[PDB]
Amino acid sequence: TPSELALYEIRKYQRSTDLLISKIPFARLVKEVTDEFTTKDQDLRWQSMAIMALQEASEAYLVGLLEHTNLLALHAKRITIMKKDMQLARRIRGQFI
DNA sequence: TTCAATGAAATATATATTTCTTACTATTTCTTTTTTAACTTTCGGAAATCAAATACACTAATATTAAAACGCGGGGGACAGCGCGTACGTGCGTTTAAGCGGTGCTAGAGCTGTCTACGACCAATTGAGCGGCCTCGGCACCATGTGACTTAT
Repeated sequence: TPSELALYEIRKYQRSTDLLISKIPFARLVKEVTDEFTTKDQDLRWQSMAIMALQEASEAYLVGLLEHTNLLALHAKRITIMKKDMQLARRIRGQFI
């Protein structure tokens, strides 16, 4: 049954504590974003521990948002998180908006 | 009978296992020198009393009056069951880019010496505003000297 494997990997990710997004692509993403903010005279410089810090905060925020979306999904009688549910979570928590 | 084959016991040896020993390294502790906290007066300014004296928010009493509570009904909406369907999950199969380890190198972080330069603090001048006093010019009044006129010597 798909539910058995799904719940098994839910268990392993409930007691998992590793990063889930690829390090080199994430570093490139923040790299190119902060070059986008920059003037043409220079280029910024970054450090690995800063990269881990930003990624850690990013996924803290993401896990909070996703669990709130799951709670909205339970409210809406649907086990599927959908576009309107995610919109509602973003609005209600209303950070930097 | 005499000799040969076999069995039993002691012994020598091979082997595997355990323990001692030793090398290497990481951890803990002793030692010396350096920063950073610690102890001592000092003085000024903040903070703890003491006496007013004036806003200030209940607590009383009371009518109009808007607001709130009870009751019956009805039509709207929440809820539930059945049914068609699809969109997300899965099952494999490749293949793609992530992860890790070396390679260089150059832009850039970090500590130090130095000079310049803002800036806090203090001193003194200046401007501005408000009266207050001084000073000069002006009507009301009496005082005054001279000309005109008259009289008698």
